[PDB]
Amino acid sequence: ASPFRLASAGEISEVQGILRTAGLLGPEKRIAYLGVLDPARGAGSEAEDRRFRVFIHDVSGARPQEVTVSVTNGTVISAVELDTAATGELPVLEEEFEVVEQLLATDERWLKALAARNLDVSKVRVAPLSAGVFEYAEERGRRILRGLAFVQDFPEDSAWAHPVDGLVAYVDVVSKEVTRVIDTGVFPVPAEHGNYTDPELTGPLRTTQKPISITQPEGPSFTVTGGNHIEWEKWSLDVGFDVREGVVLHNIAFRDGDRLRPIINRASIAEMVVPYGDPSPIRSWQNYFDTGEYLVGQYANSLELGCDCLGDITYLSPVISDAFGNPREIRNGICMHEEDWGILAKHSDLWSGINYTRRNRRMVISFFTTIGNYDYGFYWYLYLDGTIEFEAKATGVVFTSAFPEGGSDNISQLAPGLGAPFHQHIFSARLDMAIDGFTNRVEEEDVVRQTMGPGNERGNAFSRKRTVLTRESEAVREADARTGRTWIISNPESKNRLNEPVGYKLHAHNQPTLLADPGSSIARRAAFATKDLWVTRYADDERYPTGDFVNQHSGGAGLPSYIAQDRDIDGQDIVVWHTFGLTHFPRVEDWPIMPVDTVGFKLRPEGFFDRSPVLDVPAN
Amino acid sequence: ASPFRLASAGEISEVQGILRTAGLLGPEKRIAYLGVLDPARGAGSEAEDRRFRVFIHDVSGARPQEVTVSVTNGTVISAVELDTAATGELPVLEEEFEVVEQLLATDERWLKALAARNLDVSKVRVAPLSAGVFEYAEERGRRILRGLAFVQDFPEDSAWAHPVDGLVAYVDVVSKEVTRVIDTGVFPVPAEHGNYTDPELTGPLRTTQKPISITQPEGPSFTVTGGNHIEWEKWSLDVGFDVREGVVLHNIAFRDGDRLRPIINRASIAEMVVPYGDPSPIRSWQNYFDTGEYLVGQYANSLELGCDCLGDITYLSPVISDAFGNPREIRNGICMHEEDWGILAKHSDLWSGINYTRRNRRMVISFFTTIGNYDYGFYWYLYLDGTIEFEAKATGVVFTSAFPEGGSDNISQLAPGLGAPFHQHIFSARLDMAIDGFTNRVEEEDVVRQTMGPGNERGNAFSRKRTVLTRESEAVREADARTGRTWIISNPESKNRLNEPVGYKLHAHNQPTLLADPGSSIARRAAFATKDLWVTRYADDERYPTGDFVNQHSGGAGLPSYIAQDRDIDGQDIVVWHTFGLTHFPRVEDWPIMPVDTVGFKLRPEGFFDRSPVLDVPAN
Ligand SMILES: O=CCc1ccccc1
Ligand SMILES: O=CCc1ccccc1
Ligand SMILES: [Cu+2]
Ligand SMILES: [Cu+2]
Ligand code: NA
Ligand code: NA
Ligand code: NA
Ligand code: NA
Repeated sequence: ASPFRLASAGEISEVQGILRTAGLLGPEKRIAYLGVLDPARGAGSEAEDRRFRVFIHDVSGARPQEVTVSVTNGTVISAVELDTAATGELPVLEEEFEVVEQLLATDERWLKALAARNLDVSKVRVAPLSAGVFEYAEERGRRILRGLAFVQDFPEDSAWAHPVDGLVAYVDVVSKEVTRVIDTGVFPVPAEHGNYTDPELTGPLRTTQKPISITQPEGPSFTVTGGNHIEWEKWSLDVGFDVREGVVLHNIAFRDGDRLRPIINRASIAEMVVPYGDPSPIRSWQNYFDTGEYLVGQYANSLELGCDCLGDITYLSPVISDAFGNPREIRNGICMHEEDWGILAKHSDLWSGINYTRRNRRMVISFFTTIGNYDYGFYWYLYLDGTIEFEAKATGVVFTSAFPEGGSDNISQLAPGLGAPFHQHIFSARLDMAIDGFTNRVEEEDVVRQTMGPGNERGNAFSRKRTVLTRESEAVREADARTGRTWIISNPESKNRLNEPVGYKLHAHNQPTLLADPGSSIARRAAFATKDLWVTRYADDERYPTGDFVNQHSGGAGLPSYIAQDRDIDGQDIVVWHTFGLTHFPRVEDWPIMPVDTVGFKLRPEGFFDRSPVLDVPAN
Repeated sequence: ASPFRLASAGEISEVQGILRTAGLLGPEKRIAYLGVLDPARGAGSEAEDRRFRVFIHDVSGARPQEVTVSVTNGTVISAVELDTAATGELPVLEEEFEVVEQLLATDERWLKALAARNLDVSKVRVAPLSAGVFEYAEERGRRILRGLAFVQDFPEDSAWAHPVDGLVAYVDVVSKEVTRVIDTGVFPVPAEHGNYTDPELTGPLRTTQKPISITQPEGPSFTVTGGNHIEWEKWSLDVGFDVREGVVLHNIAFRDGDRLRPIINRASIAEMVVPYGDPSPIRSWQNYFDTGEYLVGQYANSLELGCDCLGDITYLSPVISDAFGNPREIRNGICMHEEDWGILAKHSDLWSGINYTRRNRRMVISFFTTIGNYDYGFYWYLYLDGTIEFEAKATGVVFTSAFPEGGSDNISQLAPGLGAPFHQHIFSARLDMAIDGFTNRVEEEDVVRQTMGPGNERGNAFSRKRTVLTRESEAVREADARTGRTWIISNPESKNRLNEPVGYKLHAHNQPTLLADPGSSIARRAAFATKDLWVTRYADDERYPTGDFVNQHSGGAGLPSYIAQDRDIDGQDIVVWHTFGLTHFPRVEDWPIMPVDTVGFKLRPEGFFDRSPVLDVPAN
């Protein structure tokens, strides 16, 4: 009955039938994106209308289309032809991954470059990399991928250990033309293998690890109803799944006595970008938006009990569309479980004689995605004390190059002749806030140092200041770790028992933002990544910080266009966009497969409750 | 046999006998500190000599003494009389906690102040707070404590809910004189109770939490030999305990193939300070050094299985001295266990078809201490991949005041009439480094942004720079989150297979350092806390960042005095001192007992290994 339920196989099959009957899904068509639309604001009309948004690619060169369909009524709501030179290309199709390698294998320039290196074409894998927008006028309005080559010595070899540097090609995947092959010189192909399951490399496996057994003999503390509605330790929320964003959290609320109090209306990772800092023309164009260009949800892993998720696990298996509109289940794509989280509160009092200890726990909602060499785990955490936390776990295989003789200021050496270019991993969290309702505002809070003098004669005082962000043009903010800068989202019309507005405080990790020159192509296309915090006024069509069509879009779409409207955000329906990321100088220990590194953010209640919300937790 | 073994009851009883026979432990004497000395550098002589350092207080006014004794030989090595006006007072004695309240209860000025407030003297608890050094010339060379009052309505009442503001007293605990009583005006005593075990405040306890069972059916993966030597998943270390510092880690090393490779010679939290930012004369002197003034190890809790430590726990029960030289066991004062820590590494490869997942785990060594209203957990973590992490968990009850009518820039309101002054919690980690041996150096690493132009035509390049710290005068460093600043400790004489110096990278949380005016008394006494990182040349007697006698010391001791020697630290035996802390603006949710908040730091290998060190972890 819930409008926030996961898409079903039957819904997707109906979408397929509707599109087919409307003449929109002929043999030349491919679905590049399909997802359910959220209910519009003011859905208190009980009018169930399940709508789906579809991007339809055409492999014959005809214009792609954006289509909205109602599965409830069986109708096409709207269908628009896209001019991709203007608004951007559609996301990369899984079936195009192989097309780049296949087209290059018959190109005489490519074969000549491989022949000079004595590389057998049958052993050469080509990574299908997004193109961006640079100096090549012939690419405007064409669907381009760029290819970088890696050697596989045998079918189970890790090709990443064998980059073919000095060589890059550009391909038009619709007309099936290789537009350019650039060969800047012969680099030795690094010869050491990177096969992390080869006993020669691992040595004998440890026999010293004894099992850790995590069980719940009475089952878990959370309940799941209607497929995707979670209730856990006063929390309530709906777990959604979208092929672009992955796991999406809806209607996060906390039951405080008799009242269900909303906190966040929608939480998602709405974009991520990996920019490379190597100035070599072989890679200086390389910036991939895993979310906006490739769609991280379609590459979600099936998670194995005992390996990926340990404990008493409840799974969800989301359904997505394939390129022809058939429903495809991602079996066990989402893990949900609770975890012990150490001490919650503790005090032994010298005067009352009372000794008190309580344990903490968290609810975990997670999925793992794989796009080429990189793998990421996305983790949402809910804690007993009202804290909400997100954490990204980055692992997989670092993207490699040759390591030049005489060194490099922009590449680290991992193995003889093997390099790893510097890069960043930058995420955008989109938090459609609803602190006790939709009337919200953001304050920036800084520590204030005070000078010794009158009223502060011993020079010990310090304070803080809060600055209300009142319009979008002043709501683009940067971090300041040295002044302890945080941001508070509050509801000025909802007060705690001390007559102060209820609020939540956002704690950032204060990692560096986008390092590229502000005049660069990537700074224009990933403008969101140049600042730590953006606040916009909610609007139905403002979904992604980069715009709807990221692939080969020339720049400026998304957040910089939204905030130009300079809307009132002081006590309004607002959305917080938080940029956070890792800056990766690869280390030898990252090779041949990288141990997890993490980054994230958290929100803690700030006068939201009238006292500690975990006084009613029992003593274990 | 190990020189790093925990002190035994028999050793402490021998110390007592030696001191007694030497005439040093008469009825007027109290042991204020007793601890075992670490072996001197170059202990490869196998000459076992267990030495103990003792601070001896005299309750009759005679000069205190510092004494070093050899329990192996049964001799006093040295005994020095202390001039406390010059070098500082001895740490606070547990038995002085009650003396402040008892002395005030017979002082006519104190009784007059309580009578005006209609407070029964039998219900008034007095916190025994360290005095610091301010404007009062009569305090120099006297042992002073300052008292702040709290009402207990009944024996099990939380007195912290009932601060008596506007009133402070100073007491000489040796001459037993109340030197000053300051009454700045009547504030209402806040009336709401803060009894977090009262059903009226908690409401009915949750019945929704189902058990989480963590067991190890084959026992834990670590071994303990010689009482305190740990081996776990290639890690080796000794767990020490000192009454001032608490848990101390010695000889941290990692078995890399056939070689035991040292990493850290000694790791400890060598000081912590809690400065208050309230300019009221009632509290503007308030700064307590829990480690240096009160000794956090003597207040370690006995940790309960299933409540404080969950899982298959191995306990240590350290032995300390009481004030008369009798050994006292802290039963179950240290928890040790391993914990699952999620995914270690994961990759599903599109070209090789290999799907690979490994799980992480960490070894946990922890203790919990309670000093008055505050409780802290100290956690050391060792991870499979070579990471070392420290985390402090702060909980307990916030220190309270009245909340003034008309508000405050330096106090937050927690309940009607009840305030909580702003403050910080700042720690100093002392890391006596031994990266592959004692020839170490520190580099500061900053991200380097590059301008678009020749050699960087697309404006994407970024780099990093490393600055070697060569002498102590240039080794006082501050954080810079915006440039991704970290510090690398390396061994220039020990190289990995790529011919690069092996190293470890220190990752700070980049929280604000000491906020007080640089001209203040606390900035002089806690100078370590004004900067994020200090590097000194190792010396036997340079143990604490604040000096040996912190209580009522006038300032400048410790790190600022050490670095004035301007010693060579480029490829030498060096010690890293890292300042890190929390800045606490108390929130309503911190009351009446505070949920845990955390802060810490970590060190990750940086080309220490020749590849990932966890390739030999099995597949679970
Ligand atoms: O993460 C997207 C870039 C990519 C895609 C496929 C193979 C290698 C790299
Ligand atoms: O943490 C040391 C300060 C303190 C000591 C005893 C009671 C309250 C506060
Ligand atoms: Cu990376
Ligand atoms: Cu605090
Ligand atoms: Na355009
Ligand atoms: Na909103
Ligand atoms: Na002095
Ligand atoms: Na050292």
